[PDB]
Amino acid sequence: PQITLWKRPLVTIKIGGQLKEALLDTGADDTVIEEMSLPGRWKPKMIGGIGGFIKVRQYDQIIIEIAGHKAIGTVLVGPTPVNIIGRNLLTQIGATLNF
Amino acid sequence: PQITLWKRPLVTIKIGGQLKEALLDTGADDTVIEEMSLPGRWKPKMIGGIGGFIKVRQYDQIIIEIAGHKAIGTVLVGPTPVNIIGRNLLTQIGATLNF
Ligand SMILES: CCC[C@@]1(CCc2ccccc2)CC(O)=C([C@H](CC)c2cccc(NS(=O)(=O)c3ccc(C(F)(F)F)cn3)c2)C(=O)O1
Ligand SMILES: [Cl-]
Ligand SMILES: [Cl-]
Ligand SMILES: [Cl-]
Ligand code: NA
Repeated sequence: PQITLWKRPLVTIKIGGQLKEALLDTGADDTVIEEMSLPGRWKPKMIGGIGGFIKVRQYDQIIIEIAGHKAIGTVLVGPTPVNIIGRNLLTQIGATLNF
Repeated sequence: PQITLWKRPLVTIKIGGQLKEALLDTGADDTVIEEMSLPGRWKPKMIGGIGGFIKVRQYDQIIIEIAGHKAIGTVLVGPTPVNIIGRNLLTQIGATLNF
């Protein structure tokens, strides 16, 4: 689609068998999801943004469906105030900024 | 332009006659830039990001060039890891997210 930015660019995702709402965020290096269980191994990570840093769990090789488009990559899980799809997965669905 | 997301979407902005680098961030409602002098009065605001909330100074009706496009709108000044152009000015420059 072509998404205008008059409102927050929220889309439905599917991750870990669960349907969720998430924010498409061109400013985020990484994808970070509110607390949930994911299979496989993880390791701890600290990531920074406005407000400072949070500790998250880093799960690699996780498949997510974003607005109908399948991608795989690293997903971080931790106390983010909103689910965020960042550049590591936006590239895989061919997202661009256009003006 | 069409900007892909394999790297951070950094562009040149001009504010107050000074060139700066800023991040185009579709996950940001607002534009927040690092400490600098702006003209006029300011109002208080608190904004949230992934690490919690920060206090900023809100300046309205500020002239700012973004990647060669003119905008005139609200700029928040406060502690921020990078200068962020959010949706309030991305809409002024006609930006959309496409996939
Ligand atoms: C101005 C607030 C912006 C935002 C708002 C989130 C939000 C939305 C709705 C409701 C509540 C909150 C969105 C955003 O991109 C970030 C930052 C980047 C500026 C962010 C988001 C996601 C992950 C990170 N960490 S990171 O390691 O992937 C990373 C670190 C640094 C930068 C850098 F470019 F900003 F420097 C980009 N990415 C940061 C953030 O902290 O909050
Ligand atoms: Cl769960
Ligand atoms: Cl990845
Ligand atoms: Cl504005
Ligand atoms: Na894994």
